[PDB]
Amino acid sequence: EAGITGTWYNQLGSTFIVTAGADGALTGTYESAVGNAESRYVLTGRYDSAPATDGSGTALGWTVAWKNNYRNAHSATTWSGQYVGGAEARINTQWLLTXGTTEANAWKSTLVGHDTFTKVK
Amino acid sequence: EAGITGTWYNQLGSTFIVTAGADGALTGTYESAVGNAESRYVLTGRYDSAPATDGSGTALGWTVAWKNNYRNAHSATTWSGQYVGGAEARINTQWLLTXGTTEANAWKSTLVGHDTFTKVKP
Ligand SMILES: O=C(O)CCCC[C@@H]1SC[C@@H]2NC(=O)N[C@@H]21
Ligand SMILES: O=C(O)CCCC[C@@H]1SC[C@@H]2NC(=O)N[C@@H]21
Repeated sequence: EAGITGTWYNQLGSTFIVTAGADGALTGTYESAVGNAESRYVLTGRYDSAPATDGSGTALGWTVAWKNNYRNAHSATTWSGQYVGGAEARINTQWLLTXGTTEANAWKSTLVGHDTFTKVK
Repeated sequence: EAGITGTWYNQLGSTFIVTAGADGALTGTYESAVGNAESRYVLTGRYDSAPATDGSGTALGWTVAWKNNYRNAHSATTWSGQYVGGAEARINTQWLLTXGTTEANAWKSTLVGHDTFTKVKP
């Protein structure tokens, strides 16, 4: 899926590089502009490979665990969202970032936010 | 890693079958007991393959897009959470289910909830 496949940036200046496979897979790398992160992290996810043709977005999501060969934040973010095609293509998401915690600190394990991604072209 | 790998069930009786690669990959299938869903769906995700040394949980997350050979709900769920090992291992998660919508209806595109998984068969 050519629509989704490519390089994307969000409002924070973070970079998402993705390939959308015919079987519904998302694969690529994510670089965050912020937080306890440096360089590129592996991402994996899924997308609706037979969307409605109806002026609806394409549902998708992906996960980054924030461990690479440079740093380990002991945390993972999932972005859940939809892809909106056309000339000014966007991925509108909400996200959940969970950090590994003790049982006593589990109530404060999870941040929530929203990122909007613009495709670079 | 052996602890996350296995067959889990949540409070709804959904079945989450997963394998944790040495490297950080999660790969498996998900069968939901509820919603616009039947049979198994492909899932992939990631987890911290070197968790902290202080008895913290293991951060992890995965996605399912709700299309398989039977059905397509035009929606995707991501679970974000942590694995907590020991005697009664648990994966405690919060999730976001986004349905494809018009931009008009984008405000009402995303459900949020919370699932807890154990390896006890319903
Ligand atoms: O600090 C961490 O634990 C890891 C980096 C987190 C960066 C987050 S993920 C959601 C939000 N979107 C971004 O592009 N960066 C932040
Ligand atoms: O109805 C849909 O669009 C697809 C199925 C959604 C099932 C959800 S995912 C979150 C929650 N946890 C489950 O095990 N089932 C529901």
